[PDB]
Amino acid sequence: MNLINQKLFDFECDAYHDGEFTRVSTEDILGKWSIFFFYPADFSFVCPTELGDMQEHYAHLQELNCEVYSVSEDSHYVHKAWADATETIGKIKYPMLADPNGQLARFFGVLDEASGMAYRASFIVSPEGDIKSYEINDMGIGRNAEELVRKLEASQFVAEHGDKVCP
Amino acid sequence: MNLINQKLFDFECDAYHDGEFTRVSTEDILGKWSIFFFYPADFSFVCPTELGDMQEHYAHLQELNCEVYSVSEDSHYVHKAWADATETIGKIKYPMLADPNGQLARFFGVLDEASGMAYRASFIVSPEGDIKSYEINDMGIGRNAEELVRKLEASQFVAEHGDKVCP
Amino acid sequence: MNLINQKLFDFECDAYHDGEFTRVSTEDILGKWSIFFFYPADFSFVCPTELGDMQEHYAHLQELNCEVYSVSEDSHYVHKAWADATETIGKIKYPMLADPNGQLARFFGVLDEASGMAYRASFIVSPEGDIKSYEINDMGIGRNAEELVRKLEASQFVAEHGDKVC
Amino acid sequence: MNLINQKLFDFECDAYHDGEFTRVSTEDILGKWSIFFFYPADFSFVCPTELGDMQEHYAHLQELNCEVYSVSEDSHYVHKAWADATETIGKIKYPMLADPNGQLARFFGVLDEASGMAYRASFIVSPEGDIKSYEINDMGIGRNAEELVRKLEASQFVAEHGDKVCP
Amino acid sequence: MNLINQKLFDFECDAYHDGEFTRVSTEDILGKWSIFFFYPADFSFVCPTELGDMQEHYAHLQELNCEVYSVSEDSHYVHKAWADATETIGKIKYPMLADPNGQLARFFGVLDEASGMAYRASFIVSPEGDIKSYEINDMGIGRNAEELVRKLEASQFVAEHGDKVCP
Amino acid sequence: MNLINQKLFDFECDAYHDGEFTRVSTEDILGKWSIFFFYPADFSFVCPTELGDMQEHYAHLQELNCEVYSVSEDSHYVHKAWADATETIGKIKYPMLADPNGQLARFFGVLDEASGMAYRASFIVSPEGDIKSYEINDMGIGRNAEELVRKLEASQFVAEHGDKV
Amino acid sequence: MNLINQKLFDFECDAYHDGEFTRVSTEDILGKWSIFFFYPADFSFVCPTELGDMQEHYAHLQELNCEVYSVSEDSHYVHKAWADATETIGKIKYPMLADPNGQLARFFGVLDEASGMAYRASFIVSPEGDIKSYEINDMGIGRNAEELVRKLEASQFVAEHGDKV
Amino acid sequence: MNLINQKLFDFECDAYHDGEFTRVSTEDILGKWSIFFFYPADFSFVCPTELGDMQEHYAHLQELNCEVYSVSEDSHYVHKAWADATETIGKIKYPMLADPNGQLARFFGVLDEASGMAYRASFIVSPEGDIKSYEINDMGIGRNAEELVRKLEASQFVAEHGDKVCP
Amino acid sequence: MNLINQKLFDFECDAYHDGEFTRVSTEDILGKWSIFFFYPADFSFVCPTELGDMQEHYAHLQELNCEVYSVSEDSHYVHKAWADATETIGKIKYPMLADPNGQLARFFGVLDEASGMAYRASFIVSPEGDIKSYEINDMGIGRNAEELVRKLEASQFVAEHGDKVC
Amino acid sequence: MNLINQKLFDFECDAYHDGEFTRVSTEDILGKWSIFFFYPADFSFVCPTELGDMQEHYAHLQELNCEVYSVSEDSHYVHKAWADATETIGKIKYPMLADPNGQLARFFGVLDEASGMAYRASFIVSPEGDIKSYEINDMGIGRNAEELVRKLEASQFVAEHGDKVCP
Repeated sequence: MNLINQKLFDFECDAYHDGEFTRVSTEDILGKWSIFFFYPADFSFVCPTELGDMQEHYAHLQELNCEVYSVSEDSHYVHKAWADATETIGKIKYPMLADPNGQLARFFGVLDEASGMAYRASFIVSPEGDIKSYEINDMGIGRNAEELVRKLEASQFVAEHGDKVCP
Repeated sequence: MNLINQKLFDFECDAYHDGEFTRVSTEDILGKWSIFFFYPADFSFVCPTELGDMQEHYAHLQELNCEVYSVSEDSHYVHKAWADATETIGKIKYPMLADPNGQLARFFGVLDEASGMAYRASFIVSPEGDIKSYEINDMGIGRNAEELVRKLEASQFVAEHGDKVCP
Repeated sequence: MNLINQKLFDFECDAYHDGEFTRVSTEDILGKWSIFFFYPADFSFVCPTELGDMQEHYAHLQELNCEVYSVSEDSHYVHKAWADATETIGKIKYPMLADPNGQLARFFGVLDEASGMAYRASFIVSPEGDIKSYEINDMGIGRNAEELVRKLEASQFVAEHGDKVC
Repeated sequence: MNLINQKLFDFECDAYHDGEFTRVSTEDILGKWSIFFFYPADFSFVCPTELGDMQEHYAHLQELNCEVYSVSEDSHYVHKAWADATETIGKIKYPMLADPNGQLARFFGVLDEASGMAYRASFIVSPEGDIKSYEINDMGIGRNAEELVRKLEASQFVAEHGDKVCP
Repeated sequence: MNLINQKLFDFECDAYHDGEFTRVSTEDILGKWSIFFFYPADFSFVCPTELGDMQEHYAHLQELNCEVYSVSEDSHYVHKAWADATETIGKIKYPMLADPNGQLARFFGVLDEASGMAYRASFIVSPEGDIKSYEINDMGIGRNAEELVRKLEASQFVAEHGDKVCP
Repeated sequence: MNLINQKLFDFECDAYHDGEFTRVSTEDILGKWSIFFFYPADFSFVCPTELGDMQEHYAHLQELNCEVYSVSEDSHYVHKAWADATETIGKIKYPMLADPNGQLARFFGVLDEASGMAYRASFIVSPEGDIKSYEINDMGIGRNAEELVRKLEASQFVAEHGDKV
Repeated sequence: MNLINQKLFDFECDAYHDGEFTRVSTEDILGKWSIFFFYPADFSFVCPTELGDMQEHYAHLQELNCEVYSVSEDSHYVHKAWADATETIGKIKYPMLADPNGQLARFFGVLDEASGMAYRASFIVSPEGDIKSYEINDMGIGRNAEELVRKLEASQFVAEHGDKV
Repeated sequence: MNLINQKLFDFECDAYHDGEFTRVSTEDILGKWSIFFFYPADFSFVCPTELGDMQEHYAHLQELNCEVYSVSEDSHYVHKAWADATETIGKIKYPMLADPNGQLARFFGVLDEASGMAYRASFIVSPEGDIKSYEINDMGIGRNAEELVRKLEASQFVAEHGDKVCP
Repeated sequence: MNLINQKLFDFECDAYHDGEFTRVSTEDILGKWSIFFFYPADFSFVCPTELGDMQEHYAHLQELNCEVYSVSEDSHYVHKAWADATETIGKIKYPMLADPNGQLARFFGVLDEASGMAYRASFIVSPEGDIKSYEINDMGIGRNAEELVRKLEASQFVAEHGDKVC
Repeated sequence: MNLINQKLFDFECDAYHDGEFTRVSTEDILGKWSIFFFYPADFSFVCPTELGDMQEHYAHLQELNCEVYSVSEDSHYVHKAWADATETIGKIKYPMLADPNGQLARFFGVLDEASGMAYRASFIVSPEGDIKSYEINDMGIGRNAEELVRKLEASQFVAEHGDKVCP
């Protein structure tokens, strides 16, 4: 009942990336580290703050050879309008994945079947596609981007050196 | 494999109606005739024209004791923004049902599991909750509101008089 | 649950077509646009007007490269008799499929098991056999032949200009 | 795999009887002897001399307390038109049952699934409902009405004669 | 439920034929037309007029290239003894198949499991082995040998000029 | 699958008994010792010898409070015919049960499915319905009535005498 | 469940045979007529009489090309002990098969699950392995060796003489 | 797989006890401590020193309120004969349970299905019927009666002062 | 697949708590906020710092009406020994649950069957027993006790002001 | 339901052996006699005199070509700490296997699922891998190392002596 050391399934979906639409697949994720950033709904109040704080640390994540994929059950059409409507989302340089069919949310197991929306979940995945650490929060419980960056550095530190030791 | 004379299941969902949110359920539909108007996606190009033409005939449908429920796999949050963004949607006086979990689309059987979006489907339902006639079109094949009004009048004509005859 | 982008199954079928019996199969239907016009029963009062309306629009559908196939649970024998009895049916030029098996009605999912008669349903099908746009009416609710033509014109337009790119 | 001494299932069907449509059920059939006369198709290029032959002896069967029920997969609508077209069926006085849903044909096990038409089958049923003797022929192999009358007369002969019948 | 156009299964069985015992198989039946004449019991208090009546028409059935096969759940020992006891059975020239294991009666669906005896049934079968027409009568309801000949002639003339009646 | 100390199942069947047809049921058999004497077919060569040899010991079996029931897959009509056609069979006084539906043969597990004929099997059964001792022989292997009478006496002796050495 | 004309299954087992232990298998039994003589328990009262009565007819059975195999759920160790403890059992010359695992009793369907003891059952088996004729008796019902010898002679007579009347 | 703290199933069986036959049941075993001493065969060429050795310690086991139950797949007839043949078995005063039906051996899981004999196994059981400790040895691997007594004393002193070692 | 808004199952459990053995059950856990702090193994180098960090924040979590429950697959005997051996563990005031059954690890879905050891996971649970917010780290990736406190503070805030109405 | 003459399944586990961690597998175990010594828990308030008693006789077992493998559900980490804490385990020279995932305990069927701890169980296994004799005790019922040595000595005695052993 956990996804630690589980490979990403084969998938393809629409995305929104720097003012235009693209098609992201499993092949595009391999090679770099990756953070899947699930969130409940577009045109919401709490979500923009979480996405906006992930943008601030996106350059630092880029520096650590890590891509960011924000995921919602909204379509790629809706993401574009959300970027136009709110300046916080317009500042987002990372790719915003669309998941209307729910393949991702169901694979990662973060879909609320009643609401039809993804939980506030985050997943750190290695370049080989293995899930290394993750977090699930219920709606209303906001996240901390700094901690999410720390986990990635911590996991990269263990990936490079086989035998970790305390100071 | 058809829904003629099938009762509506018990359900409850969020809606967008005259600039504010409400909760529509199966009880709210009973008593009047009803047209469920499924469409693929908000912030789209073809959809507004179909919804805008349903608005033009909404007063005439109101006159025939019939409510209109537009359905999409988008959230009620997204419908509000779509009304603000585009004047055609802002003119819509009828309730726009949200179906992110897909309960409606799956019940009526109009969900494309690949796309995660509803087909261009329309359903005419009697006041007792029985499905009387319906239409499913694939994406890109637009609808005609006039024909959809004709079917409702035609079905109401048969509902009132038990033995129909040709001229 | 819906039938969109489902291909026609393999089937053979007896039909009355323009004063003569023939055998239609899936191969004869493929290669050109198809309209499947289901209707409840021969020798009824409400059916003739629908089938007649399609014949008025049939020559136009021939130009649009589309064949019409009327279908009901009656035998082919009954179609010939119905054509001889009434002028409306007698002028029908398109083929009249017979489905006493219910194989078509059941495939299209449009049979009323209680009555053993098909609903007033219309299916638009592409040359590849893919079901593209349809409607299902209860008994008593008639159809509008002009709408079928507009839907076929519309669904053809999309097929030419892939996925509504215009 | 035979129906001897099997009671009729409770059913209801439309019928053309004496220039008018009437519903027939087991209630109506029970209490009197009954012949169920199945045949392939109305408006057949094959001459319906079988139905005519049953009419010739129908008065005989009336006086033996036996009603005749012809059955095919055609509708009651098709029966009426057949009577109006040909004099042979026009003179039919016994009820003509319609079995478009296969209800009766399937119960008796006389439906050819491939053509959707009943075989040339005759069943003699008692007032109590028990099937006493029957006959099943392929399409093209015609029947003899006088033979059916003989079987009825014979089955009645035994029906009365309980005692001193190889007890 | 319906044995029309069903091929004869593979079997062998004992039989009494014109004073001696033989072994009849499915192979021996194919090539000519065949009438399977089932009956309930040898040494029956009910005089076997049915069997004697078939004998009167046997010479005629031979000229129509058809063999007669009487069938009963009695043994072949009993068939011979029954012929030696009564003239009617002593004049029988067609083979009398014994079915103590019930393989024929069960295949044709004519066995009464309670009594362990065959119903008064008659099956007409083609040279290819296809069952073309049949009748099943309750115990005590006699048959008409003439009518079986009529059915065979009808079946044969349809076989001679099949699928070409009224161009 | 030894079938010993299994109770006789509930049934009814037709029989030919001393120039008359009768309906024998389980309740008629119960209350007294019984021997079910299965045989393959009426109007055969070996069967009458065996059945005749049982009739010679029938009066003794009756004195020992035991009834005989001969059983085959032939009907009761055939039993009557075989009785007044053959002298040996006409002399028999015990009930000749018919088993055309094969209920007795199947329950005793003595039916040859190929033939649809019972094997040459003899079953001793107590008054309580309990199957006590039996034999099953192939076709062509004749039986000995004396031996069967001996086995009844042994069964009855054991029934009465408990704690015997 | 009549078991006639069923072939003997493939097995091996221990046995005590004339003052010595042996391993008997199916292949040793095949090629000649055989009688499997089941009995409930060693060191009992009725069993030795029956086994002794078989030894009196063993030389004849041997002349008729038939071997006897007595069988019980007792081990081969117990057979040896019973042989040199009892005079009747010491005199026996045929193989005494042991069936502690119950494979023979279960296959012949002759095991009483309550006791874990075989019934008094005798099975005649042809050289080809085919079970031809048998009897199954309850505990306390003794057998007759003469009758069993007669049934062998009958079985052998039928085997040779085809189309006999 | 593990019989620790499993209650004795309900059973009755024959047994040899000090010159006479008795009937031992589960009821008779409860109330006192119990040792079930399984062994492969009576009249074994392997001298039954194991059984004789248990007898030497029997008087001691009686004073510890424990009964000894030797178990074997041999009958009770054989138990008596084996006692009359050899002094070691003739000096046995504890009951010798016969298990020809294998119910005990199968329950304890000690039967060798191939040979049909019990392994050299010993089970210690409480007055409540709970299996407290046991051993299972292959054929040819002998046992030590002293060590079984040690196990019982250990089990009893734990039972006397249970769940209160080192407060 | 996730465990959000799933109630604690009924269970009993041995624990070492502040220099003494006790028996914790579901009833003792309910009625106040719970943090379940899973960790791989006693007598390891990476675990002490995490458990020690929680003890530093434990008094603050007591004020917030939240109890901490450390869990691993070790026995209760091993927890006492680990407390005696190292000072970091010796100062632990919160109860240390033992899970040699794996009943907790399996319920929380956080056991590594290969190693038979729990992942570095933290579960926040409400007084009603509903799981509210959690995280699952692979072996080797440590945690931040401050974040757990912020999440508990955050999840409590929502619980007071129903469904984020502020 | 017993393990006599069952081969060890192929496995691998961590172990504390002679002041260091080493992996152990069937490869390492095969080729020599083996004793698997299961015990409930490290750091038990119960004195581990059993492990000490095995060490006292370990040199004896070394010279009989037999390695000792102690097993519990504790980790290898816990074994090392137990050796550093108490002198009794500090003197242990034989390998101490760790079974935190229950792999070994479940195979031998000696795991108490309710406590998650192995019973006081001892298994004697041959160089070929076959389990020759074993012992299972409840918690609290202690063992005797000298008895285990005796069983090994006995099982080896038979192992060599193939011929003239009740063949």
